[PDB]
Amino acid sequence: FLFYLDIFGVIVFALSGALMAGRYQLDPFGVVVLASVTAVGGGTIRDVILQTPVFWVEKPYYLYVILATAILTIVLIRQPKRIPKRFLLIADALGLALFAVLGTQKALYLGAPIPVAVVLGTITGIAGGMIRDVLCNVIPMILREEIYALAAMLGGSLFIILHGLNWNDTNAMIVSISAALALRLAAIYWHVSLP
Amino acid sequence: FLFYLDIFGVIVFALSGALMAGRYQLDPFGVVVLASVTAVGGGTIRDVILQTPVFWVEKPYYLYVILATAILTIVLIRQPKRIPKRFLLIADALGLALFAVLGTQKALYLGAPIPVAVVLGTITGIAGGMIRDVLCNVIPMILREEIYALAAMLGGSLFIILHGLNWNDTNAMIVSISAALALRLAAIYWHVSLP
Amino acid sequence: FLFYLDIFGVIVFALSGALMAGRYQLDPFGVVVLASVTAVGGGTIRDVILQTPVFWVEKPYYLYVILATAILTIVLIRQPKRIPKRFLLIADALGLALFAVLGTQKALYLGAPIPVAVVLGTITGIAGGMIRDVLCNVIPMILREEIYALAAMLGGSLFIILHGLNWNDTNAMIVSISAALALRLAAIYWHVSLP
Repeated sequence: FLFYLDIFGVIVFALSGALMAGRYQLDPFGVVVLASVTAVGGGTIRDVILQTPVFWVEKPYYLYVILATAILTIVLIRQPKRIPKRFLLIADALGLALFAVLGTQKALYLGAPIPVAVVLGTITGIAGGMIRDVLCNVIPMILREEIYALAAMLGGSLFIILHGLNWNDTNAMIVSISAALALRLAAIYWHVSLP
Repeated sequence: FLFYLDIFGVIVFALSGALMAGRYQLDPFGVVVLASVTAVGGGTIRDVILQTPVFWVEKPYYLYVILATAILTIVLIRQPKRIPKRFLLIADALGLALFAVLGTQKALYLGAPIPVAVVLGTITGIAGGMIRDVLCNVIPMILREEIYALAAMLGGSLFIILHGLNWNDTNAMIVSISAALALRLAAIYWHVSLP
Repeated sequence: FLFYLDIFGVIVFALSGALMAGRYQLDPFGVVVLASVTAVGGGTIRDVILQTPVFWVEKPYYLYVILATAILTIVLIRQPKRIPKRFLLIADALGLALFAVLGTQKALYLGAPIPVAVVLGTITGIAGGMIRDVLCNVIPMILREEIYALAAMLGGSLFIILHGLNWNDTNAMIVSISAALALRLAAIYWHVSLP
């Protein structure tokens, strides 16, 4: 289960970085770099702060997952410059809800306290997109009007509450990922903003 | 003593990040993120390079300190968009002088050599503001005309000299923080620049 | 041999950062900061991810090497604002080819797998320039039309192939650095781009 959620979150963040590079008409190598930065960005910061081995260093198959996602994005998509902005936000939304819960879960079971685990979950979910946006000189997600970081904090905090209610990790994460994803997708499809 | 200087430097850097978010009319969650990035930014890089536990991971009360400073900045201040720029510089100035000395002191007593300890002190003082400025697409402090990094290098180097003269840490840091703060505040109140 | 290649790559990356600061007419302290960020940027990320001591923390003479390169750039060059852009690219090109091979070699002999070692080599070669470019609000190298990251991936991958063919490290790195440097210099002197 966890094995499949990590790969899916990595493919998803690599897809958002690969699409972002397609807007700039970059060559395939620039696409792989921008896709790799978004895929591992939040995870590397999370593992380093936790003093634990980095996930793609400990398991090199993540790198082949990123390269495969970037290469498929290059060949399967004709004109990436005219790609709609909704597909980029939906991509960043999936990895945001996933890694916000997985990051909190991984930190909690590594000994991190409750508030530290939630913070490390939000870092895993938003840091990869923040580095991607500053490299392309684009306004980061947290500075836009739509709800963003609230969805990340919601996923990690809901996992802690369900974990405290003695739910198993599988049911606690599924509800936490769905609640974080529903709030972010609603803020994208309906442009919901907070004052 | 050290316990109170760390909290004050964290409140101060969190205040500068919270005020910066107020200029962009961000929601409370975007304010907490930008305040947290500035508060822990330099400290996290310092502890990671030192291969020591991160301060807010080892002591979660720093996170509650950041959240309390960010929330108070949201409710106690009416219109943050029209806030004067002097209060932002004074905020960044306090955390700059504090963490430049505390970072050097923490590194030196963890086994870091003299030049490494001073470099780690300047990193602790300026890195948090650098990440805050690039996220908001604002020119970083080091690229502006007023004296900035010199005040950081001055605080850490003065601590080493006073420590070599067999001053206790309390008196060595108080003079080092004041000398670094006086130079930066003078460069803000009188716009002093270096050719 | 390795001792001389590390110093040369550090001097070279510190030179590119010092020249970049000269365009903005920064004071000497802002020059040292920007030169230090470019010199250690890729190396610090490489060592941190590898859970190994940072090179300039373990050996403080790198810091004196950076400060000496930055100071010499300040005094030996009259007008740095009118410095040609070719000298900046050639500077970043030398450190790119060097650290892409040295980073892969250092990671491989520290236990990192083949794909992890190559990724860590490319990170060591491009991360320092990426941080330098975003601080100055300049378009990063990977977003430009000329060949860049391909030269970094080429140096690290060629080292692995020659290492697999039972070449000693000295001959494997010399060919790997030259092949990566020739591709990048050709893309600078002739403005070669990839579609």
